[PDB]
Amino acid sequence: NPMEAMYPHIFYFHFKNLRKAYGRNESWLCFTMEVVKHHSPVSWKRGVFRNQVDPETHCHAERCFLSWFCDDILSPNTNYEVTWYTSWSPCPECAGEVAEFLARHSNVNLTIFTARLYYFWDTDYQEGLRSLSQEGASVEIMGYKDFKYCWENFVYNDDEPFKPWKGLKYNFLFLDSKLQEILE
Amino acid sequence: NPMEAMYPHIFYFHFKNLRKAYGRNESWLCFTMEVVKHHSPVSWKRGVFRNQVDPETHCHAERCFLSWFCDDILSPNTNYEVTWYTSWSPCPECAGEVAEFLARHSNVNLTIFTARLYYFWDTDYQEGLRSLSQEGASVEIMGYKDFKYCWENFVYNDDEPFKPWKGLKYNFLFLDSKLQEILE
Amino acid sequence: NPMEAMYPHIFYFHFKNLRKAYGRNESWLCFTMEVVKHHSPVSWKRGVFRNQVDPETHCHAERCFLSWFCDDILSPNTNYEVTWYTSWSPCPECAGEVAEFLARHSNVNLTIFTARLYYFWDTDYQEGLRSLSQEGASVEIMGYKDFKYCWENFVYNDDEPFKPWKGLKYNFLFLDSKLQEILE
Amino acid sequence: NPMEAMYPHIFYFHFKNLRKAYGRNESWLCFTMEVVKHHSPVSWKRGVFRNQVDPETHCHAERCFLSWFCDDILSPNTNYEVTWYTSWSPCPECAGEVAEFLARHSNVNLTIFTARLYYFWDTDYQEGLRSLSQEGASVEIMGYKDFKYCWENFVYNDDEPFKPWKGLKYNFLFLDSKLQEILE
Amino acid sequence: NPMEAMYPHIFYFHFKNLRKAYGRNESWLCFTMEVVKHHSPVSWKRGVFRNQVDPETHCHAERCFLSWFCDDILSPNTNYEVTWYTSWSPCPECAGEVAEFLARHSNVNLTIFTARLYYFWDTDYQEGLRSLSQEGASVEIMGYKDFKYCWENFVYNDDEPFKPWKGLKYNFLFLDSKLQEILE
Amino acid sequence: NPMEAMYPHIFYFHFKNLRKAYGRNESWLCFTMEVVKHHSPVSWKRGVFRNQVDPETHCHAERCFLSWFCDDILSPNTNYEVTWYTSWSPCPECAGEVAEFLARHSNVNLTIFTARLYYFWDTDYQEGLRSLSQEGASVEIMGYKDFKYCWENFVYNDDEPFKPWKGLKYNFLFLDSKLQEILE
Amino acid sequence: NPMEAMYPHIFYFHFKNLRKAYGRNESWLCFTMEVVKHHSPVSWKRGVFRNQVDPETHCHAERCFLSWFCDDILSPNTNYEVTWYTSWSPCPECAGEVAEFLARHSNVNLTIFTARLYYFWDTDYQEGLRSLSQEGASVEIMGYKDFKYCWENFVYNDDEPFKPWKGLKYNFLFLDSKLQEILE
Amino acid sequence: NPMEAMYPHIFYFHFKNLRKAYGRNESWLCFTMEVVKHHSPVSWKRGVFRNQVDPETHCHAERCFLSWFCDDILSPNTNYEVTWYTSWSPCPECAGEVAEFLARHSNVNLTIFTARLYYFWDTDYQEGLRSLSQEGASVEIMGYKDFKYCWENFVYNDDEPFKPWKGLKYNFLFLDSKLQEILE
DNA sequence: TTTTTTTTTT
DNA sequence: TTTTTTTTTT
Ligand SMILES: [Zn+2]
Ligand SMILES: [Zn+2]
Ligand SMILES: [Zn+2]
Ligand SMILES: [Zn+2]
Repeated sequence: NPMEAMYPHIFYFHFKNLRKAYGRNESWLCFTMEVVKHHSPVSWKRGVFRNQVDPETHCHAERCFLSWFCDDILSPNTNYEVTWYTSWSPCPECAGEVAEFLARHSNVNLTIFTARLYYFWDTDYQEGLRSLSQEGASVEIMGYKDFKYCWENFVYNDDEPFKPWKGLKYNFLFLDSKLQEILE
Repeated sequence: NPMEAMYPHIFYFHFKNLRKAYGRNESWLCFTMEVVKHHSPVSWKRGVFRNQVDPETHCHAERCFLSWFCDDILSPNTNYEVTWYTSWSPCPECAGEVAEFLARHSNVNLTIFTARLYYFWDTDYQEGLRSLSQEGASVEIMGYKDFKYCWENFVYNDDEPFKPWKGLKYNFLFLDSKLQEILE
Repeated sequence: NPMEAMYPHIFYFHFKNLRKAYGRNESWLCFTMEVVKHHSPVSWKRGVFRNQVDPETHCHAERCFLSWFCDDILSPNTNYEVTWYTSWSPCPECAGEVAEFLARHSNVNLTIFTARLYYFWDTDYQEGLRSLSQEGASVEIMGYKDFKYCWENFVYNDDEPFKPWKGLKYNFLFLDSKLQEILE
Repeated sequence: NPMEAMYPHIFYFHFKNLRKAYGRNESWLCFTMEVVKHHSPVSWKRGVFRNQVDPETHCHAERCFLSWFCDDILSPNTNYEVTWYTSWSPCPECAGEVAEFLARHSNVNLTIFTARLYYFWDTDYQEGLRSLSQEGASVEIMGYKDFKYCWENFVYNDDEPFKPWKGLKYNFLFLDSKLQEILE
Repeated sequence: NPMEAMYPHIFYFHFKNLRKAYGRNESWLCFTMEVVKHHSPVSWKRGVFRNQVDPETHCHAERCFLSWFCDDILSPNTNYEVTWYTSWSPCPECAGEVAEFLARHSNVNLTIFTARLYYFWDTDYQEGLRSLSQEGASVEIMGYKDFKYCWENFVYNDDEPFKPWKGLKYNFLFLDSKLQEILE
Repeated sequence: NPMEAMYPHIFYFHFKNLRKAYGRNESWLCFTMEVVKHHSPVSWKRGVFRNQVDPETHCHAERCFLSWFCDDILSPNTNYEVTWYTSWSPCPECAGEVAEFLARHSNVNLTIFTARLYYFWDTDYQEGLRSLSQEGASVEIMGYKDFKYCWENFVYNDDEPFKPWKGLKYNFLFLDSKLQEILE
Repeated sequence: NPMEAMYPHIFYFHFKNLRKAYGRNESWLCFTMEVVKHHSPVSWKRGVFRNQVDPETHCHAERCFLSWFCDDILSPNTNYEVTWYTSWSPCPECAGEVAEFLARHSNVNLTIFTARLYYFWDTDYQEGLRSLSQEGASVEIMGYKDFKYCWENFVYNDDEPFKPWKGLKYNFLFLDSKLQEILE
Repeated sequence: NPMEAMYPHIFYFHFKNLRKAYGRNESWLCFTMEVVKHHSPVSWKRGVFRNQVDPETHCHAERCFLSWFCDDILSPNTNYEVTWYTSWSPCPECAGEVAEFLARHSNVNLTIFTARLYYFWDTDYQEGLRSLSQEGASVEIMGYKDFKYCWENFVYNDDEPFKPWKGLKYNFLFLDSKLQEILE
């Protein structure tokens, strides 16, 4: 960890936007970096993060990524532009913590695509999610478009084409509508 | 270790006999024993073995079966009918590590059925994979008939039809001829 | 430098206004001048500029045009009508490096038409790209009409129809709105 | 150099198997590495090599790759399995030189796919090509299958699907037949 | 006649608002009544009507509803809230046959929602379909909202989600404008 | 009747080769004629036949078609070449009766494709089916190929592409194998 | 004649919307009828008409169809709804003559799709084309959509998919724009 | 009649050896003669024959060649090497009409190569097509090699490569076996 | 995939 | 793409 590829099921079992469908007690994060040292080349970085369960360093993926990014990368005076493809979305208290990283780290920009939502009625979630988009970080909901790109590059697809499910395009509409309301 | 079966999704993945199958950082060993103490009912011994990548004993799944069958089982003066179903062909130091085993334990007869072959161009694999079928064992490629077997006895198929995958017979044949070239 | 035109294949590539357009490690600047010494025929000045990544002068294509137009051309007391067609939006230190130029050389009027925008989230780009159209210049996104122009005057099209590409108008619009957001 | 992606035309202008069609005075090589340190992880390496023209270090791609592989990589006691997708095939005297690298470097295995052939009547070519397959290195001719995989991974495709030409499947047949005769 | 509901498969078929929809040799009429005798509980009356093509009474589904509502129901001095859901727009001799009905039975208020329009170019349809909404009725095209209604109250949906079909809203809109052109 | 098109479900509910899957108490026949009057043009004829249930003229489709073909068509001295796409195959005693029509009617040739089989152990069926192929009439089993052509031309498809099911390609294999044995 | 299918080339040589591209001295018409006898079934009729060159009965397809429709069909009191897919459009004096047929024949409605235009500057053409749409007959320009349906049903396609050309989608735009101006 | 060659588009159409090839209401006969008067230079005679469907002589292309070769050519006491290339297999009354010809004109040797077979189930075709190759002629199916020949000698290919079509060899083989079954 | 394309249709 | 599928057809 961080591993660079989800096994075909790990993707389906944890990336299906099935709201009231109980079956996800963890969260996965897929990303793509973008290093830009003012007057120097531009390199890429991609991978996958899972929630930890060992003695220490719990982190719900979102956090686990911030750790990896701080003491490992985070180059002085250089810019960054990361993209996320989270599954069990920034948790009620995570979304807020992430929005405060982009705070004391202006050299980094972020774009977040998510499959589900830790409920759209929870206060903490409305807080951290609204405050996240206030710090300049576009938060959208994975549609058929995003699930394809996410399956083709972060899954040991064995060269198999993405196969959509019943409800995808719907739950997108419903998840997007209920987000565009909280993200007003 | 020794667990009794593999979940459905786990099987179809680590057992797909592909050439480009990238993502299998572990080999799986399945088996059916057949104990004949001569003066009792013919008993058996099923099971499955995931490999190892932890602190103690970094056994390549094949190495862990010998340790389990050496002291827990193996009754002096009793013929054994062992049948494997390895996903990842026997590794270099393992192909010989088993040939030396089969050598001393004459009462043990073996016949292996692999799904994929580990770098068939290499010598060290051909050395072991050769002297191995030269002992009394028999190395063979899993065809449709064999895979079917596993989906019935070594997986929690939940009473479900096999359903192969494009290029099973094709990959099978090519793998067989590439083996029969070496195995001589 | 200053070459007169781009080969067909070279144009369609470095000029495709895409969002994910990865592979453009150089910016291209096209232009049409219009010299009016007031008491003579209205002359012009065409051309194209590839950037630099060699030993001497690491000018970002935009920096090399100022050096070429500073001493070789530019006749004191003569209005200039400059029109660019940059593939890669003006870089941070260049957006301002040109605003300070346009400042002193009042007789020089400019209007830029970019194909793609260089990290619009960043501040340093918005600083320059703002004070630039605040000088007397005008930054704008290349639409279908503009691209067409180039394929006629800055490329060895060999007498051939334009033929856009999927997502030209779409990418165009989104890029325009993202610019009009900053440009204020 | 070695760069990691060919611009769309560089691919078409140099990878089209148009025998008597004069228009290729250079050669390109696309590859994929495969590091295997006995009991350690397995990393990948991909890129592109072009013929040099600078003062020294000429090399026709084939050679340029051997240089890069020697003093840079080539890890002691570790194995390697490279694959090539050459354009202007191993030159009359290169094919032979490559076959002699695989000689004093048994830890490395090779597979070569090519678009055209430096003529199939040239002695030196029959020598080096026959001697190349003698050192254990399968040399085949790119078909529609190979050109697709080669275009989708080594070309700034801008996410565009491979588009085949008139003669591809034919010249394959003719190039493969005239190779299976020399590679008897 | 009057049956209470349509099987799932039957609905999606005879109700697909298509332009080329060929194969509907029968019209279906669905309805919800709302009886208000003023001095009693507000009751209702559901139902569905298949047309006719048998020996006696060749009523076009619409003609059969009037016969059923004329003597079996219709209590003098009681307001009626009728709502139809015809698949096939009211036929020529039917559009007027209903306008003359609505005329005399003033206590009857109606509002129709059709799925498809029967040859809108013809006059005889426009004559009826005009004087019909000029009586107190109201002819309208079934949009997504209305179709949904039916899949809930007039079909044995077996507790299942609606799931429209490509070109529902598209065909809907075009049909609406083609109606609003006539209906004037 | 004979109608010229099956409603989408009538096709699925009656053309699915689900052996022990009880749910087909009737039979449907889809066909294509071919008139050839020695030295005259060549016209076509297509349609669909369902089993009758009225007072008289029962016939299980197979028969209903022979009736229609006798007193209606069957032109003297002219040839015919019909093709069938039957669902609930020639019944134990029908297959035989059909084989005896081709007897006293040599001017007619036949080709039969079927979805299921009225069991392959029934004597009468082995009789009539073996005797049917003896009279020159190729009897095969609908595969994915046949179901597509059969769905695209004999079903009010509303311009929708054929959508295959779970078991199709399998039951074909099993039905074809068990037929090639009886049709020895 | 009227034949019911164009040979693959006859379609390409005469249905390509290549304005100034000289190579069409004749005209072809593809159609689909629609009989509707008030309270009777609804039958279809399709075919192809070519310009005559024999001694008499010249007619430029458009006319040849009116002849066939008059003394042959044209049933009293019954309605009709025809559709055209003309190639060398209603000639300057034909378009007008067609518009006057729809005059003394109100029971017939028409929809015309065309590939090219007998020039959009010719008076007679502006007359007959404007007067044609005045008599209630929608005249549009074949796009990719129309050419597909037209190729799949009126051409001996040998089961081959429609293959579009260079300029189709463009000339449509240009032909549609220059028509929406005259059809104001 | 006798014309020297077929236009490109005409060939590929009437010569496509398909099973469902519907649309060929005419047969084409190609041929190469080889006159040997024994005491002169070996001359030849090329040509092509379209069938007939006009007032006088309704010859089926094959019947018209006999009339042309009976009086215009055919010099008593001179061996003839005739080779046909019929698109449509010899018709019933023609297969025998030629067998009776070959019978009397012994000095005439023939060998036919057909593209498609006319209703091979029929008897009258087998009668002729049998006694025909029993005379000294030889009926055979056009494979890839033969078709190629025609595209070189009987068509205005305008110096262009053959380019077969999907299912040429496949249809070829099946047609050959179906012929070899009869031809016995 | 629960309702509609983004410039010149290999 | 110059002639033919490799196990259970979202
Ligand atoms: Zn720089
Ligand atoms: Zn190890
Ligand atoms: Zn005739
Ligand atoms: Zn009626």
